[PDB]
Amino acid sequence: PMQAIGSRVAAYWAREMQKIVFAELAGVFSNDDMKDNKLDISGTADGIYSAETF
Amino acid sequence: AYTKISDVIVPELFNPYVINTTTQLSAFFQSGIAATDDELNALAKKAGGGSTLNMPYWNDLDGDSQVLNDTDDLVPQKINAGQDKAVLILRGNAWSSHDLAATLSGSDPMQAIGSRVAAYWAREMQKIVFAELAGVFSNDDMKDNKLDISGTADGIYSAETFVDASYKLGDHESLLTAIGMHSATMASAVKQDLIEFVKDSQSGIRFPTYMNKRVIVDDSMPVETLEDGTKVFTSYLFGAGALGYAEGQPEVPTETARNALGSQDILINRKHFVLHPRGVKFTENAMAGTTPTDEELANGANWQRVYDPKKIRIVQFKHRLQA
Repeated sequence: PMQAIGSRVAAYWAREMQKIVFAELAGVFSNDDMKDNKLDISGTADGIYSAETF
Repeated sequence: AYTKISDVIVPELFNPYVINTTTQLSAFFQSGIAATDDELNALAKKAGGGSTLNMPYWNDLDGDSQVLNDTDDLVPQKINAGQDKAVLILRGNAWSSHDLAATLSGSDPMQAIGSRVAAYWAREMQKIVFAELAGVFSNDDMKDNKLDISGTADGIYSAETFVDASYKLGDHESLLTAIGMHSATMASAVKQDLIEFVKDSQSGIRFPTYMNKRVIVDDSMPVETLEDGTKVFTSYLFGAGALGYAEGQPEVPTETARNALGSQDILINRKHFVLHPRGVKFTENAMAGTTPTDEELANGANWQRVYDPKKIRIVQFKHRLQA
């Protein structure tokens, strides 16, 4: 199981990168006044995420 | 330094690769012409500040030249109106960054940096031609026969007004290939209509298709604002097959030079090319220069056509979006 243990470590670290990057954005980009010019909040009675708001 | 066929500067073995790579990678193509004939590679050779060149029409047009019965000989012969004067333009720049970008690409960019510049001039050609047509064709009363609108309170651009605008050339058909588009429009379309995604040219992947016309996505479109929510869009329809262009050539295509009191070096290109619809004639008025004119001044006003009506070949229609 050379290729086996290799697989395992591989998928492990993949998962690492995934989580760390996503949370990395999460707790930062939005909590600020700084980026606020980059965020569309909207919601508020309509918009479905289709074809337009995109 | 490094290998750097630019910083060891072999002007040979480089420049032709650059221009060819520009032609292939760019699109359009087609749509418009690719590798125009000898004629224009000749008039593209020794020339100077124009005006431009001629640039014949196509059809010899005869079929008069009447009964040869007894006594005329024949009348040798008729030709119609003429000229079709246009512009010859000149462009160029350096490269923005240092050798930073240049070999930051890598070690031996025999093909890399070339690909770079190629794609660059691709985008260039795109912008210049697009803004050019937009600046001229629409605004005058002379072209009016090629524009449709409707575009007040009812129409969605689907399946019908496309038919009308498509057949506004009543004689000629199956001459539509390219279609110019604004993003929002094709949004409405991919919502309602069947516009599908087809790997079509071979090889390579891929790009959208409405009907077997190739479509061309573009960012820049004139967009108005009328009262009451309305927004009117342009999205030219031509796909004539074609426009035309010829190369010419400056001298010193690429020059490697550096500086001293700072740490940099600079690459430069400065190519000439000749492109325009035929099509309307370019007059000389209200323009500084020269040459070329400008972007803006190459648009704002003052062009004049002679055919008139057919074999232009372009059309536009301003349609209400999907509401």
